[PDB]
Amino acid sequence: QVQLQESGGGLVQAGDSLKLSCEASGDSIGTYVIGWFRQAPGKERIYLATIGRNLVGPSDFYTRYADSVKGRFAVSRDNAKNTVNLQMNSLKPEDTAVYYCAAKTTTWGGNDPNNWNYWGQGTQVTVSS
Repeated sequence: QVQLQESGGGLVQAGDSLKLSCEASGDSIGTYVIGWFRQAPGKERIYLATIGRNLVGPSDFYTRYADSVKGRFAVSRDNAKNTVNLQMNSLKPEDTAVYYCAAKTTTWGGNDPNNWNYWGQGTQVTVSS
């Protein structure tokens, strides 16, 4: 149903911000719940954030964040550009990882990388100091 491709990764310095994009092709990203995950070189793939497809207010879609990033990361939705973004602020070396976005069609499962329908290729983010 959807193809996802992340982009925006690169080498950044600690303390900087980076904005990642998860662009869909083949379908509209507007009817899929989108989630962000990242995986450090030898660690397990961990959940970062999810953004619903339903408006909660005029300009805000439902949104959830994992404890390790709540307050520093912000996920946003642009259906018009078939893109969901992940704004990452005050980066630390511990944020170095390959970042992935995934898509599912239900609200359930919650925060496990186990039950997502479609996955991106991953984009590398390296935070040095």
